[PDB]
Amino acid sequence: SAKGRAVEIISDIGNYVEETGMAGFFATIRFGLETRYPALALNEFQSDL
RNA sequence: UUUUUUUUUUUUUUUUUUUUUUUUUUUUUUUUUUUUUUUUUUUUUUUUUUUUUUUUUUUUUUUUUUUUUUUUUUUUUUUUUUUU
Repeated sequence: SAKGRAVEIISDIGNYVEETGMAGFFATIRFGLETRYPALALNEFQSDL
């Protein structure tokens, strides 16, 4: 549907609001899991994976 | 969050050549001449029964062992702090 000025501002703010308070998990995903490093498969990370 | 750039400027008709000139009948050879019946051998002559052996004599029950003896709850950690 069409978005008014208030709704557009609210959605733009919610862009920042999303995934708040969970920086540890998403940082773990993005950095440790993605960006595949030869040090990942090291037999002390399999349970964490 | 965002901070640049993002019209155009040339060329682009044509000019040659492009009929033909030779040759292109024929001339040999092309019947036949030998040989072509037959003459040996071609029955048979040994051997060809048989002569051993062929029952049996051992052994053949059994003698062990065969319950059990431990251990077997628990004692950590486990929200969040950036940017966008």
